[PDB]
Amino acid sequence: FVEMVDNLRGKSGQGYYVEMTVGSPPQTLNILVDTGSSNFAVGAAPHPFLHRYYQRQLSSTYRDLRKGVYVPYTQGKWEGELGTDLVSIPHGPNVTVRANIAAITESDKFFINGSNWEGILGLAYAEIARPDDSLEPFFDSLVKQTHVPNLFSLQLCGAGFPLNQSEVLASVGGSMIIGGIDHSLYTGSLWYTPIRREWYYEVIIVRVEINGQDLKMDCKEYNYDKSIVDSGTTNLRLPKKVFEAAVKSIKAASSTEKFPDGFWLGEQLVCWQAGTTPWNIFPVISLYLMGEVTNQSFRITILPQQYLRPVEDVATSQDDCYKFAISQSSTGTVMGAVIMEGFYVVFDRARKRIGFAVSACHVHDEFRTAAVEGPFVTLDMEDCGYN
Amino acid sequence: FVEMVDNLRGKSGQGYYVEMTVGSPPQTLNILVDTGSSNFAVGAAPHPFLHRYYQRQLSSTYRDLRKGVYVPYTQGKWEGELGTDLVSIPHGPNVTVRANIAAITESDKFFINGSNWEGILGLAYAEIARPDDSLEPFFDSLVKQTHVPNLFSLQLCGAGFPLNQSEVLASVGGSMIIGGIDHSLYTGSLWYTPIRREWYYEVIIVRVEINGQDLKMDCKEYNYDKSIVDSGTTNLRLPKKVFEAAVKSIKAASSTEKFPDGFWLGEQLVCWQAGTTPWNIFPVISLYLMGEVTNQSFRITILPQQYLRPVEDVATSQDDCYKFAISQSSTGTVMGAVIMEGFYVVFDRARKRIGFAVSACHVHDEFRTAAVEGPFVTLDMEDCGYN
Ligand SMILES: CCCCN(CCCC)C(=O)n1cc(C(=O)N[C@@H](Cc2ccccc2)[C@H](O)CNCc2cccc(OC)c2)c2ccccc21
Ligand SMILES: CCCCN(CCCC)C(=O)n1cc(C(=O)N[C@@H](Cc2ccccc2)[C@H](O)CNCc2cccc(OC)c2)c2ccccc21
Repeated sequence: FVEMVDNLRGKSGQGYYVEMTVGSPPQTLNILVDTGSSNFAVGAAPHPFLHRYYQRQLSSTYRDLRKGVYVPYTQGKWEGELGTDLVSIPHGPNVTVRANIAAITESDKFFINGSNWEGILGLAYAEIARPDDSLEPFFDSLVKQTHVPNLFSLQLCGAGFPLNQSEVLASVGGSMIIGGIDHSLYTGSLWYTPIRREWYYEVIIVRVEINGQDLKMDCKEYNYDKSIVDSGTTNLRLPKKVFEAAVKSIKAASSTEKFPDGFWLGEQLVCWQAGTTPWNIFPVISLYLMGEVTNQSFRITILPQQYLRPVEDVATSQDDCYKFAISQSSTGTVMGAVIMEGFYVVFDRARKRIGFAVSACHVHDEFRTAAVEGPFVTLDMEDCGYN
Repeated sequence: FVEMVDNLRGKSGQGYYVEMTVGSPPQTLNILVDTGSSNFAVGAAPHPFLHRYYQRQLSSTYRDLRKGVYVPYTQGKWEGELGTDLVSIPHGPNVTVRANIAAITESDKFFINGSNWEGILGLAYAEIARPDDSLEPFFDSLVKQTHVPNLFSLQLCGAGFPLNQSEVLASVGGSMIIGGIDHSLYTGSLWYTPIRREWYYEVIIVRVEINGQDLKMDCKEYNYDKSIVDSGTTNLRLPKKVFEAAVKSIKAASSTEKFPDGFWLGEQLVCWQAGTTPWNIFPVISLYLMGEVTNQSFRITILPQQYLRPVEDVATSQDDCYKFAISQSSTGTVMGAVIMEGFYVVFDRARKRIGFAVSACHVHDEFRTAAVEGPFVTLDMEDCGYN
């Protein structure tokens, strides 16, 4: 799938996007890849943060569905006007699809200045599409209309350091492989966890460790009220009780150096003299995921190089600065971009499962690496899902 | 080397021993395998803790050297009379060696009640032999007088639970392979560290981690005043300053449970309800060793299953009990039997190097194993050796 390798750009703090064309003649637009939603939507009117937008009047193939749409996310919201049009992915499969598009006319805290994207590709299922599940999501339209296999995979590549505006524009941010799996994008074995339900890409976490030490909570707490894989969110997000336990444990493991509460709240930077970030004092985090095989599970292990998010030192120093990229959630677990950056993630819709492998572009040091390991057969399991 | 596999019995707390015969006709004795000394010595007079001893007057091949010898160890001492005799290892190479033998006539806190051994095989070099370096150690005599390659390897197998008298006699304690390497005794790769100087089996430790966290001391402190591989000592022994830093870090990592001072002093047991030992709260310990290749190193990693030594309860019960098998040293680092139990150790005298690989018989759990891993290149390791 060489043609699709390196087709993504961006970073965890602002999102990863793919180039698309909409309309006739083709209007080129950069589109955020979002596994956490199901609407395909584009800026359709001038906006301070957009350098371009969808011009419906200029497309001969535009079809007006004569219907409004409102989409509130956990963060940000927009409203628009529904329609269909011809859509392609220049560095995806050689196909053109007629797909639903929400033309965004109003928005609040949705578009991000300097992110270089103008729309969003919701890759999850119809169940969570707005206004309702009759609005067929882009990926469903793609599979139905073409011969593309019903799956995709994502390699999100974090740099491990801050990238400026021109650097983000000039670098490869990863790969979206539409209709397949590329073996150059990972190392070792691909382990699969079942998609619990086809709405979000929902999964079940059966155990959590901090440096090998069991959080020791009822596994239901890890999936309260769901656990999702979500490329349109920066952080790992955890239910209140899990978050407090994880933070307490991470503070304890890294207790040789003390940090502001603002840091653990994910808002304040911590900085170290150039090169001196003490990675070794911060623990690894293992999330155990339900296996395909009964009574079986595997684990994914992430480093502080994943959960400490590199940010710019704007001061007159050469310091290396980071934000704590774990946050509290009131809507269940969210495995956001900083986690996905550790792994090659296969969204095997056909077989209703999600694959994880160590990413060929994950950030690490010579002492530790991210890992995907199994099987584990002694885990108290079965009822870890929430109802 | 099928004939030599499973030729050891014993336990870390009392020592691992091999069967030998001395004299003509052969007198069968059990002999402690000791990489930490260089004198071959046997009980040669009645002692409360010996069920058998060397009777020189019944050996037609006995030669009396008319010279006394006194050997003080870190713990225990003995005095005896020097001579030579024919020696064999029934479950070793098919050879007969004429070797020096100290006939022990007086001892103090050396022989161990219920250990089932009656002498000691010092496997280290002449430099540390008593009365002096002209008393050729057994292994040297073996190599000189036979075609046996100048190499031996040890797999010490800890049970992971306590062994009563009956069990330890009926249980296999591991393997001493004389003249080679058995590939069935380890998994993964064998990694080699240089023998710094042929006296003890002296090595150089460049870095110490507790759960991936650097102890952060100058590497000289790890090797003050030497670091040795020593099967004739139960515990990992550490220089005062390293021991204090290690214990503080082990305490911190395991702080969810609190233990008496006497536990950390290695003096008193801690007990848990049967099967509930919380392995996961205790950290792993990695020791990085100097590689053969310049500015390159590797690491060996042990579990609490190695550094917590299983012991019988003082008030017999079904509880699982352990002592902390790490002690303070004033004579440098000692990699004792509890460390060696994690690994297949190759004493490659011919190439002046020691090989480590994960032991096929090491105690672990479903979540963690002992490891031998490398290479590592970012480590500053210049004056790590002490002079
Ligand atoms: C790409 C990373 C950019 C950084 N960013 C935005 C800026 C924050 C200052 C950020 O990290 N966050 C992005 C969040 C978020 O809500 N993202 C949604 C998509 C999106 C992408 C880009 C911008 C806005 C939104 C996603 O679809 C929700 N999935 C579950 C869901 C929930 C409800 C309805 C629904 O369906 C209609 C699906 C978010 C949440 C909490 C904290 C930080 C968050
Ligand atoms: C299998 C161990 C059973 C338990 N045991 C004994 C009972 C403790 C109360 C125990 O753990 N310890 C055994 C120690 C020890 O000194 N062992 C020597 C051999 C031996 C085997 C069996 C019995 C006694 C002795 C070894 O040769 C020293 N090497 C360096 C060295 C030093 C000096 C001279 C020298 O050469 C002339 C070599 C020891 C030391 C400190 C703590 C615990 C120790």
